[PDB]
Amino acid sequence: GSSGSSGCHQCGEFIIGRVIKAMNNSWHPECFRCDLCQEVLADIGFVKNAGRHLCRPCHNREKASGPSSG
Ligand SMILES: [Zn+2]
Ligand SMILES: [Zn+2]
Repeated sequence: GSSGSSGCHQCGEFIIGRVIKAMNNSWHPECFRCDLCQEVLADIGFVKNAGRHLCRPCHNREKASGPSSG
């Protein structure tokens, strides 16, 4: 049949206690980290970009539109 209801995608292990819902999936409070700084995006939150989980800080630095804008 099936094993577990909500398991982490990062590592895979089953989450017990705190389940971080993101990218339409369950993850751990330590697994779900940024893709540029690997910062826990459980409480601080995350930002979906280019199919990657980033933190306001980074995401902002990346998305940051060039300084030269006509
Ligand atoms: Zn995990
Ligand atoms: Zn980051």
